[PDB]
Amino acid sequence: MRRVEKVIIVEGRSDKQKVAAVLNEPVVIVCTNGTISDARLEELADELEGYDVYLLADADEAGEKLRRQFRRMFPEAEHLYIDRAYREVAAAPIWHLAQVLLRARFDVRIESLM
Repeated sequence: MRRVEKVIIVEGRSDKQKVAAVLNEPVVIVCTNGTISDARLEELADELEGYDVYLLADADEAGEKLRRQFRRMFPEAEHLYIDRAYREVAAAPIWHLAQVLLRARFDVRIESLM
C-alpha cells in the first residue's frame, strides 16, 4: 500500500460522503463544516505541505467565499469546479462529480458512471 497523497476539501458533510462514494482510491477528505477560521486553515496548509490538495466548493456565494479565503490562506490548494449549471456539489449527478474528479486524475468507481 503506497502512501496517501491526495486530499479533497469540501464545505459540507453530505459533500464529503458523496465524494467518498465515487472514489476508487484512498483520499483524505476534509470537511470544513461550513466556515473555517484563518488559523485552522493555516494549520491545515502547514499539515498538508507536500500533499496533493484540491478544493471542491459549490458554485454559489458561500462556495465563492470559501474559495476566496483559500486563495489568500492556502494558495497551494487546486480549485475543482462542478458545472455552475448544477450549482451545488450536493445537487450534481453522481456521474458528473465522478467526471470532475476523473478529469483531475482521481480513480473513480465505474459504477459511479452508471
